[PDB]
Amino acid sequence: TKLGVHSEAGKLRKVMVCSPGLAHQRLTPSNCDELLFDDVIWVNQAKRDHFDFVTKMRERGIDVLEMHNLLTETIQNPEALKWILDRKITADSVGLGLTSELRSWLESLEPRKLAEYLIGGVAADDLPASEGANILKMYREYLGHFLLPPLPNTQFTRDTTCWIYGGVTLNPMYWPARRQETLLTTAIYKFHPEFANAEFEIWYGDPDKDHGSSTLEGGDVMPIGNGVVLIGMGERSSRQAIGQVAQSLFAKGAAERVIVAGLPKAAMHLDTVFSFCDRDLVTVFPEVVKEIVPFSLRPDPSSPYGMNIRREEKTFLEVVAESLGLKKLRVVETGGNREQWDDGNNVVCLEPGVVVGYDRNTYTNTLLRKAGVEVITISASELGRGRGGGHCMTCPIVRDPIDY
Amino acid sequence: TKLGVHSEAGKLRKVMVCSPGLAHQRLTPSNCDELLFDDVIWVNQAKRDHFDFVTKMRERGIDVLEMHNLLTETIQNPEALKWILDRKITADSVGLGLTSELRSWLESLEPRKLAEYLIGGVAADDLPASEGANILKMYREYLGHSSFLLPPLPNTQFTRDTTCWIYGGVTLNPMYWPARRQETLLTTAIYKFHPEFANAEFEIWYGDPDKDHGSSTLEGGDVMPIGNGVVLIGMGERSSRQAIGQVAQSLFAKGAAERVIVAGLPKAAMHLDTVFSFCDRDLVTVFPEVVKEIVPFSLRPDPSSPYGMNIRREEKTFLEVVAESLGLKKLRVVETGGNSFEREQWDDGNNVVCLEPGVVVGYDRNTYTNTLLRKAGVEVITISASELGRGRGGGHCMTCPIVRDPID
Amino acid sequence: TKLGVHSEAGKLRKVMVCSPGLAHQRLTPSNCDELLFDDVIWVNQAKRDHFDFVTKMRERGIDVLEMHNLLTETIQNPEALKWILDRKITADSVGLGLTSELRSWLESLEPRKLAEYLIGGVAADDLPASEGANILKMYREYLGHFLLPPLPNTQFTRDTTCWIYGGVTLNPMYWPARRQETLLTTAIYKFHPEFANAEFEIWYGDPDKDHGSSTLEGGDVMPIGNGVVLIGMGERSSRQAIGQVAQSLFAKGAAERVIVAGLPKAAMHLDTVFSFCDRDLVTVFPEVVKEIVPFSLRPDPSSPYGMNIRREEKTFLEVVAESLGLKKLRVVETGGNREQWDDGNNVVCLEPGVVVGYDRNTYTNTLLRKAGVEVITISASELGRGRGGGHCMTCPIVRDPIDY
Amino acid sequence: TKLGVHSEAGKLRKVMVCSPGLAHQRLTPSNCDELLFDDVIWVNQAKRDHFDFVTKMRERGIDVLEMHNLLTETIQNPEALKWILDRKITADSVGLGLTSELRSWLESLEPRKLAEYLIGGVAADDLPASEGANILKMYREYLGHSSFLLPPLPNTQFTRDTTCWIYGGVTLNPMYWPARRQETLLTTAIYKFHPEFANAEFEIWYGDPDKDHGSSTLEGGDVMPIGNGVVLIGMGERSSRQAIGQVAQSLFAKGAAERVIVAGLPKAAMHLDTVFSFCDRDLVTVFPEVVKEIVPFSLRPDPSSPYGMNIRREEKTFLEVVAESLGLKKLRVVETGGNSFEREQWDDGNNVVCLEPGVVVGYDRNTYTNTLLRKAGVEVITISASELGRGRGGGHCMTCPIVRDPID
Repeated sequence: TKLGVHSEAGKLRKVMVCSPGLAHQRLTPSNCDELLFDDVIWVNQAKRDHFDFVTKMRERGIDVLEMHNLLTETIQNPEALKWILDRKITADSVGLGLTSELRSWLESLEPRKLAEYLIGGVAADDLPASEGANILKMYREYLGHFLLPPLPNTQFTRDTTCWIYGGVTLNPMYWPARRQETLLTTAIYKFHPEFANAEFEIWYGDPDKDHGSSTLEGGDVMPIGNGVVLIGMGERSSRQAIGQVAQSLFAKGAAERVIVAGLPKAAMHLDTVFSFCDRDLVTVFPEVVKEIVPFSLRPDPSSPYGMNIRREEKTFLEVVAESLGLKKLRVVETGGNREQWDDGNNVVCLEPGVVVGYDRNTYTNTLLRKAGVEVITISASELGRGRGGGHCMTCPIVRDPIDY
Repeated sequence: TKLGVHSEAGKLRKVMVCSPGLAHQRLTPSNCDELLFDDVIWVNQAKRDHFDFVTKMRERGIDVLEMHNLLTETIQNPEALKWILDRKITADSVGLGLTSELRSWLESLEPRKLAEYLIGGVAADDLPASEGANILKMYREYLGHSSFLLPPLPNTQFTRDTTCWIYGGVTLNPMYWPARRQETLLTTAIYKFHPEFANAEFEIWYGDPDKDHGSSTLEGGDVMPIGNGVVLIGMGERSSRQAIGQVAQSLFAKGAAERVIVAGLPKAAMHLDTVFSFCDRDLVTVFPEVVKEIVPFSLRPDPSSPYGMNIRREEKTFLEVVAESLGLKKLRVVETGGNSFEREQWDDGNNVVCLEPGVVVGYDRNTYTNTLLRKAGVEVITISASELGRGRGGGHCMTCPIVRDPID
Repeated sequence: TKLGVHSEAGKLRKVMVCSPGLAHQRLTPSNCDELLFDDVIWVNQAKRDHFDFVTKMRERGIDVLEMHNLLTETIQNPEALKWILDRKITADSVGLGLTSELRSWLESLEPRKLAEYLIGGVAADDLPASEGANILKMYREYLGHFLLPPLPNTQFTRDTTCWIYGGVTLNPMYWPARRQETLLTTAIYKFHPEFANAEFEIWYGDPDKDHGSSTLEGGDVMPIGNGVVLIGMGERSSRQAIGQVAQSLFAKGAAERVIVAGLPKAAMHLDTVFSFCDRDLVTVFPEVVKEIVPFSLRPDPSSPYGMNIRREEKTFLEVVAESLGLKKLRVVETGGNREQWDDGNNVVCLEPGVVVGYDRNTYTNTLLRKAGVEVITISASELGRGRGGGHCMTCPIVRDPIDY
Repeated sequence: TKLGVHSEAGKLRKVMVCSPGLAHQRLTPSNCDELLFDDVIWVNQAKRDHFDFVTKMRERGIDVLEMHNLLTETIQNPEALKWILDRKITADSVGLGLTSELRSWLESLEPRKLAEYLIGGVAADDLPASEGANILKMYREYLGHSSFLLPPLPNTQFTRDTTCWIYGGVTLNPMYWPARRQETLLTTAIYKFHPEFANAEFEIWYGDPDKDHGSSTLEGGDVMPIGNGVVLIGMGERSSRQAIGQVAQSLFAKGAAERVIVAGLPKAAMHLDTVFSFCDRDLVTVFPEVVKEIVPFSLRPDPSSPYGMNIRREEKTFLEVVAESLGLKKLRVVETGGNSFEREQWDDGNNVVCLEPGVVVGYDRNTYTNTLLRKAGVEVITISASELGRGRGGGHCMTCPIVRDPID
């Protein structure tokens, strides 16, 4: 069937993931912050753990797309490579004296190796002996100063693109360095076979424009069903983006309502404090969720900009309940800073009441089980060494609707 | 005389500064960091000190242009306002439901008031009452969201940051923080439509507000046309190799320079003018800790190269290199800053701005360095640092030389 | 009359202050944090500003005691010097190979110079040529590593000792390095003429004991009158200290009630968010004060520990109002992160409606004036370059009561 | 055999470790920092890995003492419990209105449970209901105050920190953070009343829980009795000259050492064992960046001195000095850590604990360093670092050698 995500809990048929790899190999305690990644991880173990995650979904018949594979195949079309390289390798990003050598060398590589470098970055050392490479090597040695920076956050495929019903967003990331990730995913959606001939809409976003203060991040976006879309507004998703995203969905009739979850204020996305596990069940970080201010945004013909907004009176949990035609949501609280502390938010639902979470979250997983949910677990030693879990590491593409 | 800056110590004939103002009135201990500014300052007092600074240069014959004055004049030209608002007010910057009412209110303001708002930002409260404006207030009240439709630009006070005149050409610098590009947009509008500039002859070496410069960044404090065909450019956290190379290549292309000395700063973000400053023909202040570690690189034009230049690491200290580049046996050097060290109190006397050889404007508080500067032969005019130097300020950061005579 | 502080707004007759000096001269951007001081200041200007502050109170007949003078005179009694030096110079603080030279040299100095070193610290460089001094000089040069550390916070005389009615507390400071300040002030209260023969009680504290988790800081303590004492409980004043302080005051009948202002949670003392200006007027940082939880602590004969505690129902501002027999307090709000922002809290009251504040706080000072208060101002360029104002820089010793 | 540690690589005969436990169950992202611990760990898994660590040493004949076991045994002695509670429960530490009920509840517990609480802390909730306990809950609820009557001591896991056996004598270290002195109090109680110790012969070189040590601080990770009469002691943010001098003077007074090499760490707090570790007679791991900058100082006893010792800065590298002090031409060296640098992934293999010459216990994750250690001749037994090494851990920090044979 047609590409599209119709809820948070419906049967998952196709999802995109990206395994840890070269990017993470380039991590050092000293370059972590600038690479916008929490810490250094045991790469090979992380790979085995991500593989076990991938294997567990596949064994239940889910089609799991891995970003490195998709990129490797996209890149085999001369036009797609050209499209990425034209944007990725310029004087402004690489430098005058390196664009030509860097591109010639990249272009000579085998498909899979080239894809690993596009995601894992390129160091002066990878280049064949050259003056340019040499000057860079000097700045590193003499000044402590990558031609192409590694993109360790690709592992979190939820961040950069969002499938909302019969369409996708190409999210204008908060940190400029992360726009490199949205660039490669866009190349995939543009040129790859799984996408090029498939019907779907591009609701918002474009790697070729600036967006300025308009920013959107995957963790904040959820098409919950019933023509509704939840979008968290906080440190990473701005009102400027959300409005344009809503106007676009409305203009095409793709949605009836967009519920803006206003987060109070440490950057956090909606999915790190709120997640679905079943038709009427959710985990929650009580501390934030009870302070969320819900705003309803609806299509309005008598308005210049074509929509109107209303702050909702009830709590966010009541607003979401009613929007799904539910009397109330069953809620499992987690996080908070009872053997020990744990934060079981951010699990990824495979189908109603079937979830994948982390092994460490024993208390919370026990509550989810007691609440009727089957919890499949994977190791978090390296994958969840910092932020995000299953939800963060998956980008749903085809997920069936649920109901009223 | 033709626009252009030909040294660091020559006679300053014309300069741009910008007085602290509405932008600073909006500072708060909690929005400080996000507005890239060190701390809340007493604005009315800052203004009085800024005016004393301006008055002390003007009194000496120097033409001193106030950015607020220039901008108020500029925006009286309809095409220039439009050019500015087309780029500053959009659905991406302001939101779909605020663009028209905000643009209409601005265009209905008196020139002076309009210019104060362009530099000082616009809060939801400043608009005439309305639906769109009420929701922003609600975001600020119920969520604690910043209420600025148009963010304030308190850093405008440091006119040195966004544009550098290098020998009769200027650079419209691509700042490190995207927010600060809003300053360059306004300074560029002035250089473009204002009488003092639109009709003058000069080159635009590098830069452009309509383009995204990616990883190519350049900040004023790092640029120094020391003369004798040479240009010093610091390379550290704020000025990247990617920018420096294109600036040089552009300068070489028109023969405006013979050499670019890349001052390689090791590693807290700091510009060259923050640890190194000229006071006279052969005299400089220095923060030893950083300077003794700067790695120098000579960048010269070279026809036998695909990209037109060559680069050579220098084996002698950065100080010996600057010396040799200016035809001197040795630079006289005054040490300052230290965070450790002989003397009554710690102080940092770097960043004075030179008015003429041996005449400098400095801060009243740096009593030690100021007297070591006097003993070394310099007349030091002082201004109050209580508010202006409440952080990384300095007379050098607060001035953008437009016309400065050469030396020798 | 007898030493003692009977309110926050009564006529101030005797106060102790301490001018900026050698301690501040030893400040560098790199040693500020470890010296527990906010920033480097223009010492000579700070001195002129502190002098202008001192002069303004004296001109209104207030007896202003300056710590350097008191110390200089105390130190002229052989027994007082010995008492301080025995505690200040030990193997554990100075090192085995330096105690003897350091003490001999200090002991040879003239009274005033010796007092300046006891407060301003001693550097290896001040010592006469020696091997010891030399090894220290080596560690500084070769390793970036003061014999006696400077005490730049002495300028804030309110921090270390508190006069509560007919007695004083010798506060067990939070940061161990600051206990050096309480040591010198205790020597003054013990041996100096102004204190040695004066009648007063030592309610709590002792520089010769440990106190562990018991900590108290001046900014949190206020004897407001009517037998009541307000004591803020937050990051710097602990329940362990407050209880012992209350039990002592009760045991001597020095107070009828102690109102614990419970501060929510960046360390803050009560006086930085709450201050008196007149019999019924106070400035306030609304953000904190409205969240303060008031607890009343009273003498109770039927209890093992001799007191009982009750959380109060009403706001803290209503609780304080009633405890003074006032219908309500008039309140001037300030701070908050209207030309510009300012935080006018922490002014020091000289008499009802007569206050000393900082020149920069124009908005707030204007409100205080409109509220009937005469505001004398001093420069804050260096004195209030960071925390505290007039209140923080004064330690009241004799202040008359006010009324019902 | 007599208690005492005579080298870093000799055969380990007896060691103390402490398993993660209740203390860690109380960790939270917001109380982490205040409890001086890097992050929240999965406690049950940490315990399983700790046990694998313990089991791997025991299986080799090593007597491994578990601090929880030792403490449970100790407190069965009435005089030892009293000694401990007299010092741990007071009006200053717990508050006037909680001392008696808290002391009574503790004394009513079963030994094992009591010991878990002494190391793991006590929350208001653990007490039988009462007035005093309810007010603490109220402080925690209405004010967000920590609810710990007795703070937890998650750092107990690093038995290396609080006490060092140096040649048949031990140091009861005065920690940098006052909170951590509560660990030393408990370890001292064990060394004092426990059978394995009360009756053994050994010296107490330095330290004492009943005294305030002012600015004199010493941390385990900095101490290393490398043998041949020599002792290495790192001097940086955690071990001060004031302590080091008295430790040396005490060692010299009884002739337990001929020399103390002060390893001067430049300048993030770090102990010597964190950047430098022995693996064999002549082999050490090293974090170059720090090691190449350590300034060595030799401290020898000297009768012609008022304070009994002399100090001399060494002109050769710290590595050449350690070499010469052990009768070697050169130490074989394996580099690790770097935060920059040739190899598949970054790792830091410092802090392995040696069981015998060339036999070491390390972490599974440090694959690069581990194989460079094997190529250099070392058998590397590995344990899981997911929870235990979730920060500054390491096998060396997790062991407090009691009996270790000399080498040569």
